[PDB]
Amino acid sequence: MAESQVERFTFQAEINQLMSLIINTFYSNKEVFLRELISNASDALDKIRYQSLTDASVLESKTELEIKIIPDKTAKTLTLIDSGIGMTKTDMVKNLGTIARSGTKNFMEQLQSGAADISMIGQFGVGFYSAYLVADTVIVHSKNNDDEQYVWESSAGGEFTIALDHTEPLGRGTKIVLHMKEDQLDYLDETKIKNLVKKHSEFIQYPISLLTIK
Ligand SMILES: [Mg+2]
Repeated sequence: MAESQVERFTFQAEINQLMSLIINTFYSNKEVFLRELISNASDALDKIRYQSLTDASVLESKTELEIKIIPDKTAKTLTLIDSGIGMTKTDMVKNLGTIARSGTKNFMEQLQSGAADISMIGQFGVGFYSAYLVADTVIVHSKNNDDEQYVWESSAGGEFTIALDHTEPLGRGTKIVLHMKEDQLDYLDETKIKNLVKKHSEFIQYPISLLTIK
């Protein structure tokens, strides 16, 4: 019998409102979700790479600096794995929903008015939540050199959980798994996702591997 300690957290009020707005509103073009996944991976890779310039030992946990993208139609998931800096448990708590972001209120105001559209979400410091444009549930597995591997999960509804993760060790970095909404499954089509990755990785300075499940 397996045992797991799970901790529940509540999203900061405006983040919760943003998630509701992202989930319960129609958006014609949701491609920004992929831009934001890749950008977060690139930022995490930069962070560990620059740390390695001043402390080479930080790469011992995983020498490669790369991104892997895995569309899986049977599972109805899109997965993106980076070997960036990773998040400790408290990093997840602080960065993935409990702490207010300066731009959340202003973004929602500009969405409501028409001053901004959904593609601009990254400019407002809340890009991560774009995953909920296309996914019902988001699962974030992460391993930072300073902590054990943890998994964050949320289907929105105002809460998320974090638990120790005993699934496939990452060595270092982050694996984000999007459980795709029925009406967004086209994003798992081989040519569609290949093109989207090309389009949204033009200036990315790390190798990307894109799988297709036969
Ligand atoms: Mg980001």
